[PDB]
Amino acid sequence: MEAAHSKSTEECLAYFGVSETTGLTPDQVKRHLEKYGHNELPAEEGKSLWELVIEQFEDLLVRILLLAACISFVLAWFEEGEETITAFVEPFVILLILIANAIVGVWQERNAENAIEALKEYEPEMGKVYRADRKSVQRIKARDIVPGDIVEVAVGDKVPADIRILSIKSTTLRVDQSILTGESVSVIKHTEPVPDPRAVNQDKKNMLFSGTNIAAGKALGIVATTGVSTEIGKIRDQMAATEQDKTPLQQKLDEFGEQLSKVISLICVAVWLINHGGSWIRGAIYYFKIAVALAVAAIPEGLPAVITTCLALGTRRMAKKNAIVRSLPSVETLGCTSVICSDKTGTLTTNQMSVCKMFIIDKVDGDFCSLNEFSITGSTYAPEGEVLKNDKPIRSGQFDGLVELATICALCNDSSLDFNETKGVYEKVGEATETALTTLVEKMNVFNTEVRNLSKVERANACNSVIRQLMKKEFTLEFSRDRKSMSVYCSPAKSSRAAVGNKMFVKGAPEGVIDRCNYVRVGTTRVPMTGPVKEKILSVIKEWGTGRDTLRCLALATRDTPPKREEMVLDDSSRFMEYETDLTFVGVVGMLDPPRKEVMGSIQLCRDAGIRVIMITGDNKGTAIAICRRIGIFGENEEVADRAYTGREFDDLPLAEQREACRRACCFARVEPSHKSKIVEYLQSYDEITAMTGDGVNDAPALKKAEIGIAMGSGTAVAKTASEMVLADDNFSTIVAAVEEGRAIYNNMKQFIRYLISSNVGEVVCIFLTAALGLPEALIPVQLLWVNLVTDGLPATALGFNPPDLDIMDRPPRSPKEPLISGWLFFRYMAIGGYVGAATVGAAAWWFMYAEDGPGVTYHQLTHFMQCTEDHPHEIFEAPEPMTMALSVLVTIEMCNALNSLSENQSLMRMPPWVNIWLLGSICLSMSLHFLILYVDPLPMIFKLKALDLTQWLMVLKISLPVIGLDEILKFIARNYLEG
Ligand SMILES: Nc1ncnc2c1ncn2[C@@H]1O[C@H](COP(=O)(O)OP(=O)(O)O)[C@@H](O)[C@H]1O
Ligand SMILES: CC(=O)C1=C(O)N2[C@H](C1=O)[C@H]1c3c[nH]c4cccc(c34)C[C@H]1C2(C)C
Ligand SMILES: [Mg+2]
Repeated sequence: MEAAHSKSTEECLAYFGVSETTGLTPDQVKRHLEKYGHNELPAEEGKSLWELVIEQFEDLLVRILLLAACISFVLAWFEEGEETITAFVEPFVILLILIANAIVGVWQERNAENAIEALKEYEPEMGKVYRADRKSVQRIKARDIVPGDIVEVAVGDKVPADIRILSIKSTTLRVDQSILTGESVSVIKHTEPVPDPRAVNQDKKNMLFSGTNIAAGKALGIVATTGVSTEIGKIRDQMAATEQDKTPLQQKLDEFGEQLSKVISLICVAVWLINHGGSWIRGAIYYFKIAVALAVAAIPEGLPAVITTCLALGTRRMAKKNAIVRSLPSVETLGCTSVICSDKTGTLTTNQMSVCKMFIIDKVDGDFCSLNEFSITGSTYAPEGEVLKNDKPIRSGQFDGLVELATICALCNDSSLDFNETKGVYEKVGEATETALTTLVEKMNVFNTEVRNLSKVERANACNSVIRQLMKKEFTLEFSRDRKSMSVYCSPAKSSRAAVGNKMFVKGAPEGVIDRCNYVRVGTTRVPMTGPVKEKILSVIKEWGTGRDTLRCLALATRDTPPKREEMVLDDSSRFMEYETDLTFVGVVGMLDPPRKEVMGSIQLCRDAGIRVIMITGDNKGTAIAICRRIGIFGENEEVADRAYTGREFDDLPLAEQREACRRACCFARVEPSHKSKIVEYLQSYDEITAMTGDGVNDAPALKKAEIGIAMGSGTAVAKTASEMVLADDNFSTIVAAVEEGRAIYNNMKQFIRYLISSNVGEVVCIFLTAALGLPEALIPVQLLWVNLVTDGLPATALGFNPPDLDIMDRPPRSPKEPLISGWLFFRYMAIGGYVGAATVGAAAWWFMYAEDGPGVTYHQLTHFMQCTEDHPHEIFEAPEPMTMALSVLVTIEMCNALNSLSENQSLMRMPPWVNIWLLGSICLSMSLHFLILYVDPLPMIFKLKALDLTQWLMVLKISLPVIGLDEILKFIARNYLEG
């Protein structure tokens, strides 16, 4: 049953043909369970680190490296004999690596818990129903409860399903829908039908939401809906249907993979395009060495390990700045953040609400309507502060009107203060807005109660108490979005001066309350409310709220002559506004919820960063805007008409203009959680990367949709699980900082990503020469693997600690359509790639040509024959020394190219190699490995190498170093004829 809240208590039984006294017949429980299914959320879809591993190997490149491992096998020989121990490394090193590379995409690439699985921590196990086949309250497995059957909930219970309340047996009933909202304070319930068929949950006050807890009382009701069709069940169904897109990195790395696998099979047919006795088998085998060589030459097998290292090093780095980044990759996307929608309370502001202005009527004579208005001092909840009129401390109790102001402030209040012994400071107890009222009536001290001889704890609620002595609070009428007010019934006590009438003390939002006052209290007298009076009262409320004060105002009125105690139906919340009528305006208090000292700047920082900030709120559109200026969302005087909207305004627009309003929008007032999703959606229909804050399962669906969901340290459990980042301190600037860090982590990433790739293009062009010109392969797999995993590995990682630009936040957000290699940068790495493909080929065969200790046969047609079937023009071709000439050339150029990476366009002149202290330190450790694998004998025998002579080390530095020169030329040109 969908619109239960709106049907009568009798209409709900009539719909399920059930008796409140008896309950569901055991037959009905059968038909129903068949019609509506079980009261559960769909079971997990399932995962596992075996099919997760198998999901890595289907990728194109990890299919090629695995193909090369198949060929590395079909090249050696057959099944067992004896030993030439040495051999099977090339096929075992790759398969070793692949397992250790797939695995790194899991147990440090968290892909486990989802906010949808979290929603199985608020669906209960047991629930108490009254069916026909007993007489007692049979407690059953929640999973078997069904739409229609009667249910019992009592204090402490988790509500099992969505339930239209039938009768409240206890005095009152108090639910705790914190899970949904997040606002600790419980809510009163009733049984009258909420007649509006499309009422929001906040207005469904005769309903219990499966997942919620009864925080007091005890009631019975009929199950309206279960399983996926409850309100919490429907949030689950929204997050279920969310297509989670990959990051801008994971996406252009994916089309890099496709381009790389396509280029390999393009060269493996291009080598073919350029290409006595025996048989057909050695010919086939040959081309299969260069294919495998080409395989390892273009794949940067290091990348993953390097990336992960940077990400895991960034996580710990943002955690120090209070930003808890959960999803690993989120650190790169954190850099492209285009827009930020934040909540106001608690993020932009400090939720330390305090009163600091207030007024009552002074005198009214015809048109004369004068106001008597004071100011209060003190930001904290501490009773420490003073009241000043005309900017000069006055004694609050000397003004009759101020007495009433504080009377209502204390009696129409459901909160309090408490002194904390540990922290040594006061604590709020209840609602921040109300507690501020409680602190006010203290500061005021309208009766001059001795309060300086009390102690911290005793004085906190001192004056309040003295006032709770004067009047007795019988019952009270809860606030409701509907009438926007609340009131308490009060009666006299001891030798006072009240009689013939009790009093209702109303306290709500200004517009509402005032429109319900026919009388004004001027002192202790009273006079009829008039236009000129009302217009004053409003004029100032508007001033304070939409001023540079940005105050939230409360009207305070009393019903002097209230209805008889036996005249109000206290269980009909709809009639609460009627009882709150014929009121008398007493005065207005206005309070502040200060914006974080930090945020002002943080906001400016986003201005220069080119990132948009949207503020969601609860303040009225007027004060919503007024806070926006004061934090700098808008200029102090500029236009904003079509820039800020309210809940209903935005709903009154058709989709086209809603979508439109979203790229120019900056502020939303009085919104439903339902909008946050619509807004995220819209923002994306503009290819905008969106950071979005929220808490409560209510906002879980939007924290999933937003590229960056953000929760709060103090936030609800589920809300966190829904987000990708959590502010451990709740600060708005904690977002801003993380976005800059993400900006710096990606900038440094773009570098080492191109570095490790730069090598691969050179490694290939090298093996393309040793095949196109038919020489002996200057470099083999097992060597390259070491270079790409370790040799370039340490420098590439150390390139992640580069100093970030000083204008890093002074440039607009980087697009997701930005390619990491494009323009002049393509020609700069096809030169560097076309230079290494020659330098590793030059200096190596140079050992076959111009060498001293090696067989120097200049132009000995190494191209003509590597068959030696003839031996007419004349195993040293399989010598270790020449391979050691190519390898040492690579390794050294790499370390040079590492230095050529520290910046994109700054000369090594302008950008000194000794800025990145950890890039130098890495090169040092990179070379001490190149030497290690040459004279710790097991190694150079395995790599097929042998230590070069001191004359064989200078040739390298003659043919290597000149790259730093070729590079600089490209830097100062893209600097001076490619700018404008
Ligand atoms: N959709 C709405 N319609 C009317 N009043 C609302 C609505 N949403 C919120 N409010 C009121 O505005 C107040 C301020 O809300 P906000 O500034 O977002 O902080 P919070 O929502 O955490 O209270 C809320 O306490 C609530 O009383
Ligand atoms: C088995 C396993 O998990 C994996 C791997 O073993 N890898 C990556 C990979 O995902 C490969 C890869 C996919 N896409 C790209 C782009 C650029 C570079 C690489 C890759 C390297 C590949 C490798 C071998 C590191
Ligand atoms: Mg909030």
